Amino acid sequence: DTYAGGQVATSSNVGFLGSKKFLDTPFNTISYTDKYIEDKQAKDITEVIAATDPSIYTNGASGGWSENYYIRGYASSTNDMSMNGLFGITPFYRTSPEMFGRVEVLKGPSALLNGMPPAGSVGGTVNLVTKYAADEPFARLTTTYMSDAQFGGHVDVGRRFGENKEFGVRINGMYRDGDAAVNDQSKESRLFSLGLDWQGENARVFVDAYDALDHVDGVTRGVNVSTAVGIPKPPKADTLLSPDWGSVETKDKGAMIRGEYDFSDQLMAYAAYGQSTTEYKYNGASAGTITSSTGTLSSTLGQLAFDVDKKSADAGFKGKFETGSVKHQWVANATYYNHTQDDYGYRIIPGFSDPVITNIYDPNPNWGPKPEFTPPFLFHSTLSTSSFGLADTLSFAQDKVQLTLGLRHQTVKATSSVNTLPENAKSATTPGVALLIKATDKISVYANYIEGLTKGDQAPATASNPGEIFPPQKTKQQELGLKVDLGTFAHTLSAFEITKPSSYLDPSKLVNNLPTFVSDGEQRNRGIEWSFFGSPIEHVRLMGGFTYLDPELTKTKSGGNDGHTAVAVPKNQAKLGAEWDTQVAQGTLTLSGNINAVSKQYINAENTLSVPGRTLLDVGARYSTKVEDHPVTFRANIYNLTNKAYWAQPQLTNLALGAPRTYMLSVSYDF
Amino acid sequence: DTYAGGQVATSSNVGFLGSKKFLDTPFNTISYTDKYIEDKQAKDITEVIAATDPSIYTNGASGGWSENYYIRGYASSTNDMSMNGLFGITPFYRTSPEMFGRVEVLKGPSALLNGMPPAGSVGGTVNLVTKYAADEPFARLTTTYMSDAQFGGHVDVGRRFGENKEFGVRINGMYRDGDAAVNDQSKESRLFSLGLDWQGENARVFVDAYDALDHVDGVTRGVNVSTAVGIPKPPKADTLLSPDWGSVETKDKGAMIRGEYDFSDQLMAYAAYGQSTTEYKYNGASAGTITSSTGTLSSTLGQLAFDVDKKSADAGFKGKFETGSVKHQWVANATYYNHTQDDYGYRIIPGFSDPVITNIYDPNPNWGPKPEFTPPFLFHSTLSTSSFGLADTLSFAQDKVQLTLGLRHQTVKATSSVNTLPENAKSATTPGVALLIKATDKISVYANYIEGLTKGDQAPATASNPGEIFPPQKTKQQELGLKVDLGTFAHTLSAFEITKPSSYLDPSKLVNNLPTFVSDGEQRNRGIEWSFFGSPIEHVRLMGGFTYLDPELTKTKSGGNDGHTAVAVPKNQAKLGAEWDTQVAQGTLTLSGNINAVSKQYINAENTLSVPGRTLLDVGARYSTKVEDHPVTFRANIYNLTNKAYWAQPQLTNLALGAPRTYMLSVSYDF
Amino acid sequence: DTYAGGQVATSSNVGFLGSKKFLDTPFNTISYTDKYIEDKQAKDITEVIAATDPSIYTNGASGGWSENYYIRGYASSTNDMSMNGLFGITPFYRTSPEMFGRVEVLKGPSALLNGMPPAGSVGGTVNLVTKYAADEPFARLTTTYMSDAQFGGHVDVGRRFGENKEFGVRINGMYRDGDAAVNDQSKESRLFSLGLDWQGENARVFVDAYDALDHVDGVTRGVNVSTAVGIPKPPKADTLLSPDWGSVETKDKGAMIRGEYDFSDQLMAYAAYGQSTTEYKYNGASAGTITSSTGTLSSTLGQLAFDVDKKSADAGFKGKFETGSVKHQWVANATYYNHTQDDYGYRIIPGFSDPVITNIYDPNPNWGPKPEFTPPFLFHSTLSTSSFGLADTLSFAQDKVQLTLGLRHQTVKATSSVNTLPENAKSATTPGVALLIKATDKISVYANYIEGLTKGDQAPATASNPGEIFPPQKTKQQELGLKVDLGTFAHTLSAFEITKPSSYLDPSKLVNNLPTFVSDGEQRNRGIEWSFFGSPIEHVRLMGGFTYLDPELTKTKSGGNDGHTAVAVPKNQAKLGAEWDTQVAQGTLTLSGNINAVSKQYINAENTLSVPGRTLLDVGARYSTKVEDHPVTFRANIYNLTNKAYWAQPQLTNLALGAPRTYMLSVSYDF
Repeated sequence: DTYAGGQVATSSNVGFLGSKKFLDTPFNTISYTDKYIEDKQAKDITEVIAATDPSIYTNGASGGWSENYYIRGYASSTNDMSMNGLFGITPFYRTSPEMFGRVEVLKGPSALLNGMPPAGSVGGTVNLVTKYAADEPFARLTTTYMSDAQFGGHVDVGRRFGENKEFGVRINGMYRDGDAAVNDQSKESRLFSLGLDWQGENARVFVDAYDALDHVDGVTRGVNVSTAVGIPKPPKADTLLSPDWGSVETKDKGAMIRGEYDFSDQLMAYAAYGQSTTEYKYNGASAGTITSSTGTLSSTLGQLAFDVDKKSADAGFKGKFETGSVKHQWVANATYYNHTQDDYGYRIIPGFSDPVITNIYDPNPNWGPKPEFTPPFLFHSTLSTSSFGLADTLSFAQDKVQLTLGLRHQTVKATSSVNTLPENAKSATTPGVALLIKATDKISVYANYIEGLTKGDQAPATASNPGEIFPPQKTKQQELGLKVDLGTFAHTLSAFEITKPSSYLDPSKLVNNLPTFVSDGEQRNRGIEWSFFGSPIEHVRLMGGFTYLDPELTKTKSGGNDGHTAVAVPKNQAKLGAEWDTQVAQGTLTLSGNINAVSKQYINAENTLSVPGRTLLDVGARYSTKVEDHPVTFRANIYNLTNKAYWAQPQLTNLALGAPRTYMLSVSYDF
Repeated sequence: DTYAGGQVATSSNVGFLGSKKFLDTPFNTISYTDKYIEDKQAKDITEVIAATDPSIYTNGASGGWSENYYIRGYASSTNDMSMNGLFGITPFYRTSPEMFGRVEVLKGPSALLNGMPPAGSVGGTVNLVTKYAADEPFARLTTTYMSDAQFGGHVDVGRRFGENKEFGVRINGMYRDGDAAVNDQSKESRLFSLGLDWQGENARVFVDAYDALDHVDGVTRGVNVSTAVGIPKPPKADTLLSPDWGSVETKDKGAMIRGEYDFSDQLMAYAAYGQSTTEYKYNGASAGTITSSTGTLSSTLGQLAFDVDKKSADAGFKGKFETGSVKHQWVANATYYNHTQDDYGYRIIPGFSDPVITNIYDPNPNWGPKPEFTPPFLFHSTLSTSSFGLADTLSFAQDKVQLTLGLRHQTVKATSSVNTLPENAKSATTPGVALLIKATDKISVYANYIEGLTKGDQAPATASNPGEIFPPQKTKQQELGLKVDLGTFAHTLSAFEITKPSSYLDPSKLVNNLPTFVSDGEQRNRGIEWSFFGSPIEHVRLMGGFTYLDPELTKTKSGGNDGHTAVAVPKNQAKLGAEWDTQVAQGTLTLSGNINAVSKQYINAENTLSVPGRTLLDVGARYSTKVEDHPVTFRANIYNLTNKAYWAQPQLTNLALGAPRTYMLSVSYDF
Repeated sequence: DTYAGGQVATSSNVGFLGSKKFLDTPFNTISYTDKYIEDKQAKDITEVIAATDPSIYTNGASGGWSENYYIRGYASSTNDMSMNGLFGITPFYRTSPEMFGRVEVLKGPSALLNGMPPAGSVGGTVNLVTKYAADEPFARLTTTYMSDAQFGGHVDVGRRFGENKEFGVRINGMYRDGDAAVNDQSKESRLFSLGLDWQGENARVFVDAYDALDHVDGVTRGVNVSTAVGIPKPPKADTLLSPDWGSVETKDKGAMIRGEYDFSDQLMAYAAYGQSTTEYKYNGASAGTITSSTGTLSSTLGQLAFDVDKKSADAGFKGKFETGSVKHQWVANATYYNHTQDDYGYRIIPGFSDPVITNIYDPNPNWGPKPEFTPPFLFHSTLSTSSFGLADTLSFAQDKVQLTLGLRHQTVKATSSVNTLPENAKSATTPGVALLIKATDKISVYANYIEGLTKGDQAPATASNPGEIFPPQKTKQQELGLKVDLGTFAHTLSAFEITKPSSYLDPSKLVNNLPTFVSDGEQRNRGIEWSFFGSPIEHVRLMGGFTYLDPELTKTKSGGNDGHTAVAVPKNQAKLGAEWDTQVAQGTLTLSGNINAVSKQYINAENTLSVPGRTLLDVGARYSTKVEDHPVTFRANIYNLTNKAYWAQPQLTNLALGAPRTYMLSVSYDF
């Protein structure tokens, strides 16, 4: 199932259409292997999916309170990742990748395929495929270092049981802690995971469970800027511009079960259920504001905690039949997601309401005393979603022409203990259509129309349409593409247009002489993408590509920012990762390099503040051998080799510094 | 005509004496190949000629408004380079070397050979030999990167035409743009060149034309220091100490034609004609001054633009005959150069006359707003030069003794539309003599006497001799040397004394109670040079040397600085470039290193300010292979790999920082 | 005598017990070869012994006025090294290792074996074994570079003479000079050494002499901190926090002779005599004090010079006898050491009495003018020590059980020309016992009890017991260990407890209503050490280990700091140095890496100030080949490759910055 090079897989999960090969998939998809994850020494999902993919963008900060990435120029929430196709299971804000065999990306919205995930983001879907036991007993220990002083280890063990190895047990354990590459920042991660499976004659069961901890001392919050003051030059890249005493901690625990039942070679049922809990806590700056061009920083302090309990389910049937010369491959499913949440916080900490005044260039800032962590209860909230979907792929000529049609009906309801307005469920129906034509055994041409959904907002009691809750809001994509598999090297070329609506109270629009809450806002992202992966020549691997994006705010409240460029994202990206192997003694030496080049980004929707493009370099070396026939692999990587200091836009604040030059070492041994 | 290693050629153009071999040339000469240029990833001529040559010195700044180098301890102006032996064609201030097959240096003055080039510099002559089409059709594409974010490409394509391939067309095109290695500095270069030739039975014609752009944003101008304040420690090497908004742009366009006609095997005529235009624009600091030992910098702003139209010609006869046992090879020529120029500028920019105050160590200097570029017309100027030269080389004893004798008459006139003083042409006659003895077929001993000319200065209205224009001023060299070609490795050892006059207003010589303008000043440069090139053992290349230079101010105004050491140049240099090849899979891996070690330099003629010596290291790797039988070469270079911060003296200001650690990558493919 | 890998030897000198093998030595011992020394490009003894040994700690500053290291958590003075077993010969404060064949370490105190060395330090003994002529004539030249601009060379030549090569001459000469890796620091070293030997039938003579110079401009003195102000973040690693004009120079000259006479195979005599002189001069800061969290530094200036003339001797007998099945090997000796010293200095320099005020973060501090060096004579002083010792090693059960017993009687007297208090000799008697069991041919278990001695302090005139001189003070060790020699790889596991007394004025213990001077203080170091060396698989070398140390202040003045952790030393260390060889062309390429990880250290005995742990990385490459059958080796090393900035505790002041990233190159050629 692995492509030449061993770092990319040949198939991925296409939502409820299930597993499909590269040349059969009328969507821009990529699937990274666990070998790739270990080769990058990836510490989070971003470090897997953003490194070579020009359609993914991260601000690249070290030690933030979550991962942050865009796909096709739109936010793709960490909340919205799937685990083996099921949403609401994965860690809330950051995921260390040790428990995954594959990390899959499907670019653009996918409501027909996947329904509406909990945060309603539309950029793309990240699907994490868990590890299960291979046939041969397996035990691998890996030790890790990351500068300045973060040490860790990871154990991965598998074995199968029973007369026909019908049972599997796969366990991963990981711990790392210590000072990171940013001053006064330390990063602690912990994971324990279990992947269990039973393979029956007609039936199969897969069970996954994990317990995770993510903790950052000296967490990065980022800083705000104004047009009056402007953006000063970035301090050196290892500067921490949030309180040294600030910290974030997230505990995630999840479990899921999937069953499959083969009625025949033409019909199968499946059911999946899962639950997870998240406990988040944050004590630190709510925002730092740069109040002078000389680097004065005024930081207000805040505290936040929330606890959320999630449950999710997805069940259905898949079948196939041939009528005349036409093959039908169909799927029908029903999905459910529910969460209950409690929020706690201080906007103003009692006794700590004065801002802390520092300077961003000070080598020795005084962040003052740490406020005790005691945020009071604010409100209880719930979210409930359900869907049911149907799709059919009609094919002829041995699958060389494939037309997919489907619909999904989606419902959503939200509640909050402090909302006084009506709370009602709302629904929408979302279609999709895709066409794929195989020009040759190597070339597929495809097109799709598909939507993304986002929970509707609620009009205030003051509106002409008072208290109206909008139905799920449709993001719309059209895409045309071309895929070429030359054998050991593969290309994808695609062009897309995606429109995403937004809602606001508009006093320019009266009904009954009252302001109307409208869904009249729009962002439109047009893009063209050329990407590639594999081995173009023997002993060489290349992954990367080029994108041009036009992310336009086409319609904004009062028209003030109409035609402006969306914030945060660059219009242009070029990424290339290369590896070259040489046989030396009794093993393989690999040298690697990465270049990541982006153009400028706007910091505000007025487009009066921006930060420039930047190009980052990475280099690495790997040595793979056997010691007494035991596989051993040594890895060394330097990220941000030039130690470029740059501003980029995180969530919730205007700017954060990009990660500094970072050294990583690992050694693995197979018992 | 390539020496072992492929990086140095075995002959060069010895002004109007034409092409001569290494062991037949009674001057210290070196010629670099286009292979060497590509191997260094040279971006300008300095990066070719300074890297390994201990008789050439550069201050080594990144993104200056021109190149800056000394030869034998005297300035050698960028204005004074020749193209295929003709002056006034090459780019005015910086030349990217993609259109040249050779870059040739002749060390020391050469007025007999070359006449007086436009800026009257005397250190040495740099001759750029253009590319013409080889017999086999040729196409090479190269992609380039230079840190942080400069990307570019270069196409080189040649083909010959006609039944006997008597016509050739060679085209180069190059573009690169983006952030350089210095903070807030970006470099843009563009070149399009055409090399055309026709080879007849008794005649030959060569045509060359190019269009070039050089543009730097965040141009480095340098800073001034005083004895009262002193020289502070250098900021980190990637600091820009000129306005971040400052920029320079030079557009150069040139064309030349050379024709030769063979009357017989004993007589030939030749003629060369060319023209060029330069359009220069600068908006930035005119100088920074360090006004405190805390690092306070006061930067006055200025603007300059000039447009210059140049024409140039060189025509003559060459012949040979024998008288008894003596062979004669003689040449007679006439040369002409004319330019017209318009200057525009502000010494004091309206609204920007106050200097911008920063600190050299600040990470966030405030350079203020960028002034609009509207410099008014100042004056029209012209420069005209002409010469008539004669030389004969007499050969005795089967060409083992070669005596060259010659003289040249040189005229020069300058005008300015705002000069009120008389304008008159002035002339001088400059002789030369050189003797070469071939001790063996491998060993040559040589001596020369030769001069360099510089336009005479004009006495100011305040002098006893007001408005007097001095004739062209004679720099005088005597040299003794030894050359040894061992086969695949060669040595040169030479010793020289060069005296250069200077003119000034002298209050110690009163005539009618007024100071007299005199041509009494002198600098005397004495030196010893040992250098070498080639392959001293299999799979190794080695090029470099050692120099000692004693650049003394022997006569100065009022005797105040008599016996002091000249500014800017080091007394000691040691340079070594090494390469080592080894077979790796199906290709050749080359590892390279360079060291460049110099001693201290004085910053003022009083010798009360100095900067220390520094040692710079470079490393590189190259991999040459084939992909489907197409030659491919990968190149990686790190210059200033330790990222040493150092001051050195540029033109017009006292100090500028040396270039920081800089990464360069390239990939070439032959079609 | 060399272990697998060539970097460690299989035996070492165990004080007067003489040469013993690894598995026969009931002490934790290691001996490094001259090959290891050249492989590290070690510039001093610290760079040999601390790199991989987790029981040795250095603060790691560049260009201090001496080396500074701890063994088993106690100071081990540079003054206390032996040369071929003799104390008082080696350079006083820093030793460049070019003249040594072996650098041996014995961990923990060793008074029975070694007596009391001149500074009375107890952490361990470093024994430097000089080079003598091998049988085959030898001549090696090595050139060196160290960043930024330090160049040097080293010649090593040997030849033997006489019909049976019974005479040997071995000469080393080394010079290096230039700018080092710290800002405004330059390092000059010089050495000339001679090793002569005569091998007779029943007698042998060895003579050694050397003349050395160590000079640092921009010497690092370190800085003081208070609890009121605290420890600010370290400036960048290449910062010099002492005067740029400050300098230190030490000249050391030494010579020794050793003679042996074999009366029979059961009895031998030996005698060793030596002398040395040291001339020390220091002009610079006496201390800098950090007086604000903004980085304000107040430096007082001082001058010190001292001259010391040393003489030393060690003579005895060794023999063997048997009592039944028990073999006896015994030794008896007498030792002597005397020095005379003159001290000169200013505590307050006339004209320079005001402190110099700088800031630690200033890139351009103003250190003011350099005071002339004229320190006046202060006082004459002397130190005299003598001992007599006896030991027997009883070997039972075919040498599988080896019991060593002995005692030594030690005397010491000090004088000073400005002391008015009484001056009297004092004595002590010190036992030692060690047991070694060879469990197999590969495995040894051992235990020891042994002491270290330090000259007693003298009670001040203010005490109840004024002028009382305490006898030599007993440091006491118990140790248990395990050694395993697997063949080409070896392990040591040891545990120790060492108590060291200290003396102070106790205000709680009144005699005649006055405080009493007592020898009641104690530090107790408990530790566990796991270390290893050799070649665990072909083409790989690995050296390093892990230690846990508990250095507790068990008894302190007034009980104030009882139970606190001792200053300066970390509780945890992990070190690993690895090398990997592969054939490239006609030679061997070695890649090397080192990691050095330590935990936090306390800065004061109150344990209210500390500095964090740090982890340092080093890398290197070596290429060994032949050119025309002459051995040539190229070496490249980068130390502190991440350029980590850290504080650690030097001698006499609270803090000093660790050495920055440092580049080293060398090339050797064998004639």
